Amino acid sequence: GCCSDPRCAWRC
Repeated sequence: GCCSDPRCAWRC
């Protein structure tokens, strides 16, 4: 899930 990617950590 996106939250592992710090470039996808937003809202996560």
